[PDB]
Amino acid sequence: GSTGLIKHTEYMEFLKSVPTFQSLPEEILSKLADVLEETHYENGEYIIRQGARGDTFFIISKGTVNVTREDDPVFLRTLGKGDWFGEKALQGEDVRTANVIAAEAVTCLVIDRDSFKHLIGGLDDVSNKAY
Ligand SMILES: Nc1nc(=O)c2nc(Sc3ccc(Cl)cc3)n([C@@H]3O[C@@H]4COP(=O)(O)O[C@H]4[C@H]3O)c2[nH]1
Ligand code: NA
Repeated sequence: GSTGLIKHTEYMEFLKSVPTFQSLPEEILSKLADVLEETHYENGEYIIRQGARGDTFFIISKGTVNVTREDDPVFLRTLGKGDWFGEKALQGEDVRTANVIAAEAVTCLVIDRDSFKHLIGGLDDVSNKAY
C-alpha cells in the first residue's frame, strides 16, 4: 500500500497552505508530516483543558473549535482550518491556560513536545506571536 506516502504528501501540502509553516525547510516540513498524528473530535469534546499539564501542539485540518477560560466560562475566540493552538504550555510553565473545545466534527494534526521543540519550537510566528 501507498496510503502513508499519499497522506504524507497531503500533510505537507496542508502545512504549506498555512503561512506560519511556510518558512520551514522542505526537510523540516517532511519530518513534521512524519510525526504528527491525525486526531478526531466531535462537538463538545475538550481537546485541551485549562489547568492541565500540556505537552502537545495542535493544527486544525477540519472543523472549528472554541477557546474559553474560567471566570461561567469566558469565551475568547473560535478557530478553524489552518489555525493552531497549544503552544503556550510548551514554553516555560507547562500549564494549559485555556480550554479548547470542538464545536463540530474536528480533525487536528497533533505533535508532541519533543517534535515541536526539535522542528518548530523557534518560529517567531509560533513562539513570539502577540494575542
Ligand atoms: N490563554 C489564552 N488566551 C487566548 O486568548 C487564547 N486564544 C487561543 S487560540 C490562538 C492560538 C494562537 C494564536 Cl497566534 C492566537 C490564538 N489560545 C490558545 O488556547 C490554548 C490553550 O492551551 P495553551 O497551551 O495554554 O496555549 C493556548 C493558546 O494556544 C489562547 N490561550
Ligand atoms: Na508556558
